[PDB]
Amino acid sequence: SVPAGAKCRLVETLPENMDFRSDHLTTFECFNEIITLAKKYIYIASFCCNPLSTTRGALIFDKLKEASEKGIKIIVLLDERGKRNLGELQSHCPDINFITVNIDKKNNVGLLLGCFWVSDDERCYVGNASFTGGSIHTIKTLGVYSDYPPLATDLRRRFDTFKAFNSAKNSAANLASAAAALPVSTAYHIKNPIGGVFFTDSPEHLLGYSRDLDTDVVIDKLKSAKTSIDIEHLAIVPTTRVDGNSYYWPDIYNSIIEAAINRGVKIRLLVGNWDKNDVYSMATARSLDALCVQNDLSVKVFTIQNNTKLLIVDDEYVHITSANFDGTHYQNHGFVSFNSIDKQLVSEAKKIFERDWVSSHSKSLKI
Amino acid sequence: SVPAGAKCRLVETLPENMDFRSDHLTTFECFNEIITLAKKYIYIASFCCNPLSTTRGALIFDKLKEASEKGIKIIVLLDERGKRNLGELQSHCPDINFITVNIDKKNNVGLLLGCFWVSDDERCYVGNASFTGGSIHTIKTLGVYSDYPPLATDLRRRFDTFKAFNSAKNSAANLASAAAALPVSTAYHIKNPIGGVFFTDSPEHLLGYSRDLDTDVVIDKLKSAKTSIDIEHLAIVPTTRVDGNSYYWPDIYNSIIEAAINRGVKIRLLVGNWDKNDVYSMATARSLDALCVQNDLSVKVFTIQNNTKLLIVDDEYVHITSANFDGTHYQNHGFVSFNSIDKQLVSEAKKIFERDWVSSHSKSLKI
Ligand SMILES: O=C(NN1C(=O)[C@@H]2[C@@H]3C=C[C@@H]([C@H]4C[C@@H]34)[C@@H]2C1=O)c1ccc(C(F)(F)F)cc1
Repeated sequence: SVPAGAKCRLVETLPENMDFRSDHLTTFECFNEIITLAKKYIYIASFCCNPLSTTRGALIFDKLKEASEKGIKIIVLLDERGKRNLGELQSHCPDINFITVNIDKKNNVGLLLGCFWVSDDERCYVGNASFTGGSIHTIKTLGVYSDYPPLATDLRRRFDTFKAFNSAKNSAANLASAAAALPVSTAYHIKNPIGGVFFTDSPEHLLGYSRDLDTDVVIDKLKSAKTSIDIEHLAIVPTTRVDGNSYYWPDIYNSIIEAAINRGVKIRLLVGNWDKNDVYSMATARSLDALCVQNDLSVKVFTIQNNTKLLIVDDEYVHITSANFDGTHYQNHGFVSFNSIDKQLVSEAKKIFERDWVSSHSKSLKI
Repeated sequence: SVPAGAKCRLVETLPENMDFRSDHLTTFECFNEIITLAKKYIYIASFCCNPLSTTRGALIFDKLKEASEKGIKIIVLLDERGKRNLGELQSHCPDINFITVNIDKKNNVGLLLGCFWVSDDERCYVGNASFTGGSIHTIKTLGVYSDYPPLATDLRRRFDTFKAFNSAKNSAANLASAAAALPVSTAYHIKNPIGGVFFTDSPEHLLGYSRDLDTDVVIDKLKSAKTSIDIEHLAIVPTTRVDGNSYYWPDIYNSIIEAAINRGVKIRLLVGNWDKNDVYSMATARSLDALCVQNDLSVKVFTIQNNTKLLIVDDEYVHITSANFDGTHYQNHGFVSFNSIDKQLVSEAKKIFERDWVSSHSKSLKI
């Protein structure tokens, strides 16, 4: 019988100089566990790789180095734009396979975030802690750890898809022939979750015929919200800038406002500070402020380094990812999002949002 | 051979105390022509009927009264909410058939605007001049007159649909049986225009299987705009208030911003003033203002009484209607919109927008 919640527990980076506390497994403890228990492989994917920037990051890197010397197959996927550290990394760990990835050779916009560890087809982390010293030690992050092999194995299948986009030797990133020669498979999805858990995926051109596009799942859940929407992301601005040209994409932004105005949903947005000289973020803040007057919309801002990407709907659905709710991300970037409708796990996430909401690092939107 | 433009010419109400001038047929001249030439019927549809409020309105009413006494079948459709004047109207013209209409007995939101005259299946006016003294004399309006029978006859078919919703005697407004027993037909549409002209229709539940929903045509044209978008409407606010409850509907609002930010379209919005205490209109103005900074978006406001509803895209498409670009209208109200891609007619409309844009009644958006 499948265990409800698929053996998932929350994982946090709660830096010493911030006021957040919890009993959850820390990112540092979690990565140490995955490395300690590994017998065949450890596969890691994130945008940047920079473990040596903090004390705990370098400790994790040493344990990983030691594993690679005992015969563990260690593969680290990073985006071709996070490749500056590469020589430093390869000199530290000559037995680890560092692979740079370009998932968007057509337009050079899409980036690999993935942000997960999987090991031995039995254990995995997924969330928003990159393989950097900051995400392991000094930056607030949120993720999920599971030792349920069916779920871990499903996450490794995302690693198979991303590894195909290696920057070398015309296979699936430099050849459209063997890029269709990779079955982009998933065992679980929103129509067939495992113990209440499933992964959603991005972008659409890597989706294949069986995976769920995270854009569609997220927007549907926002539009289904009957009571409450809690979001902790870096920004909700319907505009992003790419190539020095602004790009308007209001799909999520509209879904939130629609829930508030048309359906009466209580919404709490905890988002990052913005540049007062960025007219598109000032304008967005001013509009959010006006909605706070006449609706049950509330907005608070943080200035701490914080990678948390969390969405909770109606206390029945939790979504934790590495992507930010904006158009550059949901139209282009390579990442995998954690979805669960397990009531217990959702309650733990809600307990984390309530904490962050009243933290001293969260200040009510003032305009 | 079908005459290009389908014999259409613009029609205007240019009040004496405003600075607008043109050589176009006036609403007063136009209505006098339709009445003078009528041999079988005159069918009129608008929200309110109140001719006696101005000198020219009452003159039109006298000519209409005189026609009804010579044997012309005169039918005037008005919404059940414009029925206060009815006793005054029926005492003035006992031989005119005044019919009140409720197109939305299900929810009591949708209103009849129609706003057109058709006569003898040969002549018609369509635009935003209601059958009121104000629209005929003291309020700026814009419309189209044609004496091309194929086009007039197509407009009369809209009158057939609306007349079915009479508030009396369970047929198509109080019975779902004989409401499906009315063929909702059109001869022309966007896929089959007559001389470059076609009508679009609203709302969707009166649409039948062959008419175009105005929402879809308008949004498609905005999304197709390659160069320019010129709009003169009463408001572009993505929120409207119905039943003392606000309703968010950003579809058109988004299409405009998308054209400006993503596609570089030069946009000029000439809209009505707003209540400074209406937070949703203040917020909308503030956002439009921010877009004026970084884009080729320009906004001017008028305070005159002005019913003009005009959209021009790329100097290749003109759209003149009685509905305002908002969600209450495009989801609920009964109206017919004039569409033309005739280059000559579009140039005349563009000449009118350029005039209004630099009129002294048009003041640049100041926030
Ligand atoms: O979203 C609204 N305004 N608004 C945009 O359209 C965005 C675009 C324009 C400026 C910035 C960014 C460039 C993108 C954003 C902004 O704040 C808004 C929503 C609801 C209401 C109402 F109060 F009516 F309910 C009014 C306004």
